[PDB]
Amino acid sequence: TTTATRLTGWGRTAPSVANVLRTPDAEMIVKAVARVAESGRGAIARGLGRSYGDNAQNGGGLVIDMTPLNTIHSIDADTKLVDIDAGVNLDQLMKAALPFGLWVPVLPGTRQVTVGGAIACDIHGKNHHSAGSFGNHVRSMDLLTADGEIRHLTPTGEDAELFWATVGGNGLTGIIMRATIEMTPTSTAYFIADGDVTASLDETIALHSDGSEARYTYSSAWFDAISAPPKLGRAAVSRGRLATVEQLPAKLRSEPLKFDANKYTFGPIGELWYRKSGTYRGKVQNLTQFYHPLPAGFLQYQFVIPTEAVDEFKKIIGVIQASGHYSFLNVFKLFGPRNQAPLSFPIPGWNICVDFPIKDGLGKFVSELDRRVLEFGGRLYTAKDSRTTAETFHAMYPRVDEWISVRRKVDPLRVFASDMARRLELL
Ligand SMILES: Cc1cc2nc3c(=O)[nH]c(=O)nc-3n(C[C@H](O)[C@H](O)[C@H](O)COP(=O)(O)OP(=O)(O)OC[C@H]3O[C@@H](n4cnc5c(N)ncnc54)[C@H](O)[C@@H]3O)c2cc1C
Repeated sequence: TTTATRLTGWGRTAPSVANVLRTPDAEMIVKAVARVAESGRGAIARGLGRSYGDNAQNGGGLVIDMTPLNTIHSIDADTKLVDIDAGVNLDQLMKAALPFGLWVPVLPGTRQVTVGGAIACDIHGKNHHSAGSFGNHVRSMDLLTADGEIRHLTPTGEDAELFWATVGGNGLTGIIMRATIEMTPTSTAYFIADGDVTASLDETIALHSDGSEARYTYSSAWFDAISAPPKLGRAAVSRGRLATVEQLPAKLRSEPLKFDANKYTFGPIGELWYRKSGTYRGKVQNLTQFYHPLPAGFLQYQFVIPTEAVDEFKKIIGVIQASGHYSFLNVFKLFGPRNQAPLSFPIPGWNICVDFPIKDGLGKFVSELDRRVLEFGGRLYTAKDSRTTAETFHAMYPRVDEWISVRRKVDPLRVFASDMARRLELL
């Protein structure tokens, strides 16, 4: 039934060997949990393995691969509801949903993530400030718990506490077998985008707190983290909203829902070029153009700093560029309101993802960053993390004790466990 397998997160680091059950048979899954529950080092569900960290592996224990469980059960355009197996991925879901005029309500940077993964990490996207994160759009889920019973959870009424502990719970309340998502109605597969380019960090912040952000449903930015000030924190901002059919050019209006370095570069002329090409209004783009503006030895690092703490945010960015650690691929966004999940990552404030080449001193440098992020009231994302301490984590997520208490009810015997749970002491 199982197979000894060497697993790593997307970051290809911190490997552990587990026994991996891969089956499309939901009853065999129920029975494997029932088995582990009788006996140990517990079990954890795994999706497409896109989380960079250690949350979907379980050294010396059981790992259940959920991807073969990928049935879309129904889609209903009138209710906007979608009933799907947890192994369904968001790209699969997106293609199936389109002909109904339905848009996946939250999309992350890659569509190769399972619904179970999207819920357990409570994922966010370019529309977080207008739409929240993934958990906000789940109307029901079926959770396989430690007792081998399947519980039907909904965001309100009874069992809401377990529901909201599961969202962002990193698989640690049990296995999401199935869920109902409420989709976003759309009449097209396209975006209308405005683009803006700023010349400094001070400007980037300025553009994000002037009010204009309320005019867009989607917003994010490419961020210079390498240049010394003033150029530090300059950005290319891409903001927009889903087009309606009347906004499409003629050629595209018959099929509105279908998805299908020189010598000048670092000089004044390319400064003008980049500025010009990054500044546009009412441009219609497909998903790949708008949302997908696109390995081994890198360290992903993502944090959010509370909105008010803006001077502290500027401080952290300053620390980053003068560190001698250079990140070229940086994504910035202002998050909106948070949800009620205790371990949910997003909070209203300044969010950034960076990507550091693995190098001498980087490990000790990120620990120091951790300290700064913590002190500044912010947190890091478990999906992007493999090396922070339990002490740092628990301070970053003050409702962790609230969460752990919920987990102890539903898993007294510690049937569900992962590398991350042990490292972060969520066990
Ligand atoms: C290139 C890239 C870009 C990304 N961009 C973003 C982004 O913009 N925003 C964002 O929020 N994230 C982003 N991520 C992270 C990704 O969205 C999350 O890590 C997501 O959880 C990955 O889903 P997965 O199916 O691969 O799950 P895995 O990585 O396999 O698992 C992640 C967690 O979900 C749990 N889980 C999986 N299935 C189940 C289940 N059926 N029941 C219970 N628990 C389950 C696992 O136990 C594990 O704890 C990105 C990742 C990559 C590689």
